[PDB]
Amino acid sequence: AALLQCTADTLADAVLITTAHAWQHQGKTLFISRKTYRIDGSGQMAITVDVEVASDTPHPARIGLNCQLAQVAERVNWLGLGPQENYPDRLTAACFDRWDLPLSDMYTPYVFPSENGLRCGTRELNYGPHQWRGDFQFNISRYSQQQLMETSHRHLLHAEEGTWLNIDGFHMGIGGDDSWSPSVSAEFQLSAGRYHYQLVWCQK
Amino acid sequence: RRDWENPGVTQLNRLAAHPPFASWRNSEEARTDRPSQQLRSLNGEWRFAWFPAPEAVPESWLECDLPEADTVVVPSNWQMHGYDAPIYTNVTYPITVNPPFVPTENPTGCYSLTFNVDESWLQEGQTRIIFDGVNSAFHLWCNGRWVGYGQDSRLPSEFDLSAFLRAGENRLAVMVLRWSDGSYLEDQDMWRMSGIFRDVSLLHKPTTQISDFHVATRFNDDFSRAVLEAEVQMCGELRDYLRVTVSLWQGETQVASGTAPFGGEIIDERGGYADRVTLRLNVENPKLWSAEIPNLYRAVVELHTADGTLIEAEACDVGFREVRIENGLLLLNGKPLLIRGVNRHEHHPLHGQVMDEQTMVQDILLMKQNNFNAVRCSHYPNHPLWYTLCDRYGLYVVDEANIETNGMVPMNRLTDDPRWLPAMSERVTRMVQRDRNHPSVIIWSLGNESGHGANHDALYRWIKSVDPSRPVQYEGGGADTTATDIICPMYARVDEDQPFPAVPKWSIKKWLSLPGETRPLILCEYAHAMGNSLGGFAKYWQAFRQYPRLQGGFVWDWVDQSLIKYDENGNPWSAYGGDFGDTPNDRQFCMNGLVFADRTPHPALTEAKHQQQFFQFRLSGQTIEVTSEYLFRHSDNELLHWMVALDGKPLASGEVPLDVAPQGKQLIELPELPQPESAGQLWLTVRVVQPNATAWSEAGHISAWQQWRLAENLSVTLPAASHAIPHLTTSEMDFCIELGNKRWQFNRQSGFLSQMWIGDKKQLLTPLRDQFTRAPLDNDIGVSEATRIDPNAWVERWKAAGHYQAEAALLQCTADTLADAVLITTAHAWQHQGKTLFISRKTYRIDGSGQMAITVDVEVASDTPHPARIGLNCQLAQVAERVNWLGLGPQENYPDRLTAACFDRWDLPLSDMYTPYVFPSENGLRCGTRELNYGPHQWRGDFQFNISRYSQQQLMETSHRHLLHAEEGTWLNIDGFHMGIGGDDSWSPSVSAEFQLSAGRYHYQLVWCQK
Ligand SMILES: CC(C)S[C@@H]1O[C@H](CO)[C@H](O)[C@H](O)[C@H]1O
Ligand SMILES: CC(C)S[C@@H]1O[C@H](CO)[C@H](O)[C@H](O)[C@H]1O
Ligand SMILES: [Mg+2]
Ligand SMILES: [Mg+2]
Ligand SMILES: [Mg+2]
Ligand code: NA
Ligand code: NA
Ligand code: NA
Ligand code: NA
Ligand code: NA
Ligand code: NA
Repeated sequence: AALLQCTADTLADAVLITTAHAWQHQGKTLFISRKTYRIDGSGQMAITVDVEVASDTPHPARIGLNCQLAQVAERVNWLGLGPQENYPDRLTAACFDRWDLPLSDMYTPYVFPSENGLRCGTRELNYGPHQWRGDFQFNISRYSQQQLMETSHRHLLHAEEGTWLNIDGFHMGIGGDDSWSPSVSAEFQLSAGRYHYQLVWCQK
Repeated sequence: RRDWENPGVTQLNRLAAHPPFASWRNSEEARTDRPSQQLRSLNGEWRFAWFPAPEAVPESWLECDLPEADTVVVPSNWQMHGYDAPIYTNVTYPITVNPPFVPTENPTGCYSLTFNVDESWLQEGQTRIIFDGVNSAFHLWCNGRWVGYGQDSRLPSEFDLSAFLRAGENRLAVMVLRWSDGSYLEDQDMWRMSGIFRDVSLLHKPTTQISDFHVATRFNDDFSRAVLEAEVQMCGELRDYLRVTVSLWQGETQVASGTAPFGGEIIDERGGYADRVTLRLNVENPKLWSAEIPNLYRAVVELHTADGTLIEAEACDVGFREVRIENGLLLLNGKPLLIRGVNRHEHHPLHGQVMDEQTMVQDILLMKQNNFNAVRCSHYPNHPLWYTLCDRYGLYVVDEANIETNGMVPMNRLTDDPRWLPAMSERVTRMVQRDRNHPSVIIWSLGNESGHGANHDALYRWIKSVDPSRPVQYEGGGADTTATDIICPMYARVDEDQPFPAVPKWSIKKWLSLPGETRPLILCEYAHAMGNSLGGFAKYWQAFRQYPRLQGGFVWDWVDQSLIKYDENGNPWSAYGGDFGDTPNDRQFCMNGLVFADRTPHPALTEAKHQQQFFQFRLSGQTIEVTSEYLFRHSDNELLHWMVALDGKPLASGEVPLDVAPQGKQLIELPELPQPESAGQLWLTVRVVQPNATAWSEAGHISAWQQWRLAENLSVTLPAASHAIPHLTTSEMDFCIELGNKRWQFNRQSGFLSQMWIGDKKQLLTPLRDQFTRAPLDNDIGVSEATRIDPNAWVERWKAAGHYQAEAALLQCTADTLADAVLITTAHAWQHQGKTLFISRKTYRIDGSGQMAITVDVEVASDTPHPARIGLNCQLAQVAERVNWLGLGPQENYPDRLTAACFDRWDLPLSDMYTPYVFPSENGLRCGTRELNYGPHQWRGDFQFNISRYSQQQLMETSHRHLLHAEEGTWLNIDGFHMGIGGDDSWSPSVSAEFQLSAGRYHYQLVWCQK
């Protein structure tokens, strides 16, 4: 990320932080992310994200945010598609309802490790003291995308401190018509160019 | 007798049908197709009188001109002369259904003519008169004596007047009935008119004459050899001395000829035809006819004596082509066709159903220029000249019998009834007898919308037996009956099934593979172009290209059937059903064309041209792959032009000669490119241009195009620090923002931007407000009507849900001053009867730069019908001359109808941003727009827009374009999203799901900045 702008403003009943970032590679701008974080008197933080993706870069795997939480809670509760892992082109079996599972169940132990455990069409997610609201897809677990990507076998995965949360506005299909040539269908590729999403983060 | 109320009598004393004759008495004239002194036109001024019923016609009329008659032009439709009203009804018959009777009040046209006949014509030979088209039935008298009667409004009726004429002056009397039992088989969806509407002529033939002739052409496997066979029949006295000679010419060169006395081969135990003979000519490497290269030869048939004295000659254009269905595919000269067709009715806004050469030529040229290669004579045999033009300019034709009994219950009531077979049979047989020698006719059709009856099966088999050279098709009864060689549905969808009982309309892709099915599929009608339509057109093309057995289709239809009427100011205006007092009527359903009545294009036309292109393209790095869809010709009148532009700014362009074989490819390597000196999206646009003029196109004609996005450079450079900061003034009723000479006012009671100033000049006539509806298109209304609502129609869903009546309730309106800007926040709910339909949350950020940034986030209740659009609208105080945008264009384009439009910088007069559909509706949208300029205003973002002098309200309350009146200022509709327009049909919801606004949550943002 290359910071482009970072400002803070005081509102009648809130504080407004505006940011803008660029991700580049060898001088090419791949993505631009513009956000606002509005913190009001109720303790709620409303994050608005507007992203641009260069039309000529390969459509990205996802459009979201991530962070490592200090908290390690026992359960995961959400209002969205479940209870099992589901992806945009693999979610017809999942039902929209209130789901509550132990944390470990939010991780799928594929022998060869990868991105996993996403849940789509979620409107509310609760973990420990935290609560996220909006319309997003998410995964939660003790393994970072970095570790998963670097470990060839599930038995060698190690829980990291805390919990990794990947909350996405958009996520690419997983495909599978075959596993030797690109199989994700156009309609599940993130090729819109401009994407918008919003999340509210709060406590309890 | 009341012959017009008896389907057992369709003519009295009428001569047999045959192919076009001219009775030349000079071979060279026949060869060159020059006018024949033996074929005279009687078109021109005639005498005419109108009566309410046949019983009111005075007998004196038979021998003497009625003083009260008028002199009028013939051919003509009398309704077009104001004698009575033309009637527009679609399915329901214009008369009480009570076959075979017609109303007692039956408008009767009494036509007459006094003309001269040369003595030479009567000293020898036979003089007949020919009525190419009389609607719907008539009796004929000559010199006061009764001659005969005829039915079938769309085929010539011929009568021998040899015994009735005298040298010098003679008087014809023709009593034309508007309604007859033939009207039961004439229920096509078009204006119901009457009169002597096709040519009238006199033909002189010798007593001993060529009475008929049939030309057939067969070939070897690869079409490098052919055999032309001509069967010729004679009437008159057989003499051993008679001979027939058939010669074939290519240009001025005679390539083959054969001569024989009459006397055909043995046919059965009783012998053969002594009055016939068939000549067979070999043709090596014939030049084949196709719509791509309509090569023609001339066959001349001479009847003469052995000593060589000519008796008479006939002749026709011959096109060497084979039509056959094999292994499921319709082949032409052994290659599979891809029909880029259109249905075309014979319609003229001024002249009604009378057709003229100039109009026909204009139609053919526009069709070809727009990539059509075929036409269906919906739904009757056409004026004879039509076939000659299609043979010479090159179009595949479906010739269709004049049989349509749509308004019967059930549809096949008459067609399954044997008492109706005879009337039906002549409508089929007489067509074939007349048109079987035209190369352009490649398929025969049994008629239209008359269910499926046993009569159809009989006639299907008759044609197969008499003319094996052309497939036979018929859609009635489910489009795949035993009476069709082609699955030829009307309005079947690409992917969606419509499982109607008894006559389902399956998805075309699914239809081909039904168990046991093997035929090709070509839609007889699809993409109903009524008003703002052709949404989903590209969907059909993609499928036709991917499935071999999907061989295309015929769009419905070519031209709007509107008629001219004149206002109080004598200003002509376009009229539709009901405008002539006709009732019941089908209102705007008579207007479904790609072009307006005067042949001006509707926007859908370009979508069709683009989808029907004959060259396909692919882009790989710097290589462009061009593939030809021509089956027979090389691209020998084509060059490729390419242009690279950065956000509309030209950067580079070139041309490359195209040399592609039919169905071949060519790879063109593009030049290394300079770099764009700045941020933006680079786009590549290519076009195929024909440098040379052709018989149907001008030099420089653009036949195909395509664009792609190349590199894009995202803008990351921060603008410049503005040195001014806007100021907010708060009052009880408003929030006002001032930035030097500019001001913006937000009303606190409404929650909207109510006024804007540049100096002291107010910019708005109406506040900027959200808009979620549109003035309904014809496809949104479908067959719904006030007196009979169709609750499933989109318009009725929206109406019932209150979308049109919804009122905005303000939820919130606040003002915040930022460091360098003022921030207005609002929220509104649109409710109806207690239900919240939509919620709009917005922010307006105004900074030192004078730009107003608007963000919009809308929630739409999942249970309310998906809205027509999600946008804003306002009435601007300014009226400017031009409209300039960076987006899709230049013509009107919608989400499901935008493939033809290209992304570039466009600039047009404001009036061209309005599409004048006869029945007004939302129109003129342009999509994928990043910048819009109008007067001192500039809007940037990624939206769809329309701009004009008419509000959506006016458009929806005005039923005829001529009654529209420019409002003050300019109405601007800017949409973050807009629903598709549909058009698979105009009677049931046809907007595909992917083009419906069903996301639930929508986000868009715009920046408005001015001078
Ligand atoms: C309105 C439908 C019930 S019938 C529909 O009407 C159309 C109107 O242009 C065309 O005439 C079609 O051929 C006919 O099938
Ligand atoms: C004579 C050519 C047009 S086709 C010619 O017809 C022959 C029968 O006459 C045979 O069928 C040959 O195989 C065929 O090539
Ligand atoms: Mg009759
Ligand atoms: Mg009909
Ligand atoms: Mg395109
Ligand atoms: Na891995
Ligand atoms: Na095909
Ligand atoms: Na009506
Ligand atoms: Na119609
Ligand atoms: Na060329
Ligand atoms: Na209207």
